[PDB]
Amino acid sequence: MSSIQILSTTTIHAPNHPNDYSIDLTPWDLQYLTFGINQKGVLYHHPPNLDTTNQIQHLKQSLLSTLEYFHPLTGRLNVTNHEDNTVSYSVNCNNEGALFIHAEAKDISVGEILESTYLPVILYSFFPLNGVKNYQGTTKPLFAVQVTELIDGIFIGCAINHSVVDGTAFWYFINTWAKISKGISPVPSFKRWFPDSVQPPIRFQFPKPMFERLFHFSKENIAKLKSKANLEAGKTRISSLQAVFTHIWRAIVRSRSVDPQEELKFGIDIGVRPRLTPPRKNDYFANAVVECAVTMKAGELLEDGGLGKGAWEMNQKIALYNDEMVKNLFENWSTTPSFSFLGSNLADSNSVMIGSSPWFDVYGNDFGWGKPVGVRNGGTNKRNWKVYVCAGVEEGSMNLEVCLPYENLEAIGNDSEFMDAASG
Ligand SMILES: [Mg+2]
Ligand SMILES: [Mg+2]
Repeated sequence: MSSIQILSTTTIHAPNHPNDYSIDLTPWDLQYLTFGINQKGVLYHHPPNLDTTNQIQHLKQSLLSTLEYFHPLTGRLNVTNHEDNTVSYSVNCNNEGALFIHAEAKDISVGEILESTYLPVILYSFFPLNGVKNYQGTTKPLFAVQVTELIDGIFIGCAINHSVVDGTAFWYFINTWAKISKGISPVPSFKRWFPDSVQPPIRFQFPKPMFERLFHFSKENIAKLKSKANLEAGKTRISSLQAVFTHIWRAIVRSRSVDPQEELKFGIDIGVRPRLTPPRKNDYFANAVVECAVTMKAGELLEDGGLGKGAWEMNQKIALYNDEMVKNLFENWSTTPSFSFLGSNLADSNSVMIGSSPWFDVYGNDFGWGKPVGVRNGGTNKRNWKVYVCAGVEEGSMNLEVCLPYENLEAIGNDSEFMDAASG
């Protein structure tokens, strides 16, 4: 039986922190107040020859210098009640503190995590601040790192309040922390983007078991799926990612053996950084993401050519999200607030959600002992019928974390059509 023990829990602060100051939140941040905390982690193998002397200490000290540039990670959220029955939220850069947890897991190895068909559930215990919802950030920490020691490696799992960063900002922080630990770079910015049509203090009103399998998509197989989708749909602008999304969508829906006339939903995150008044990079340390939903009937998706039809439907639905579509969602949010909710582990669902991105630099995170051999999103926001996409080790490849009931994943694993362009 895999188990985990906490070796030490300590509070950490940003060094050379100024006086207290506040940061205002956009609806991109506020929409996640009901969501679990954002969680991402990286797995490292320790070959017998590797020298890991002083590792935990160098990881912590390099983390302290990284926090010098990310003051909000040690603050707390600040809710301001309004006599309007409404609320507003800010980030108070407190230097109040973040968590640094040193832990150890027994009877679980790097190799087991890599080779097991289904993720050992103990790995979810590698992430700190589990279960926490993001509105609890007024008193609970906004940031925590857990370094868990395995018999043949370590796992570094982070948790950052999802109303503070999205995944793009999240992996920018990890990238930076790993740069510093290896042996500076431009300075990010937490100042939020506001159109002049909205005054910052935004006010609003408030409110079967899961298995996980990792399916690999080689560079070559992605190009195959991109071609097939464009060919079948008679198009050229169906992206690599849209073709993968539709390929896994077909496998999941096939495994449900549902009715061909069933109305389906496929939810995607739309990075909106290349649509701001001045464009920004992952240097923009905040949320800049909108949720879009692609609709389709099950028979349309599963019929021959449905790879092309589903992908083109994704293509066209995304295309609707230009600068003016996003600007109006932003300003209309106060009026009609939208929130990401968790829900629980349904035995069956017409909706599939996908998150993360293959453009995150997930393997370029050498702390001084090597690049990671694995990447995982945390378990707090994982439910059945959710998928997370990251790049794989191989250049141009992708890995899909697919969270579903055991028998669905088994079916998908036996699906001749799906496994023709996927392994694992
Ligand atoms: Mg836990
Ligand atoms: Mg990449």
